Amino acid sequence: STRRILGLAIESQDAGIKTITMLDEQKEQLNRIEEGLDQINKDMRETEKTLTEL
Repeated sequence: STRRILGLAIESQDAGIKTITMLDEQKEQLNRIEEGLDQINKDMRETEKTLTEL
């Protein structure tokens, strides 16, 4: 079964790589979201302020 164990270890490594690739892809997406939030709070900051001058 060492041959099977070896085959599986090799396949598991590719799985680890896909996993890491998926998180990295998940990271950029979170980056887009977070800053995306930082864009809304901007308007939402002065918006309540513009109301004040109304």
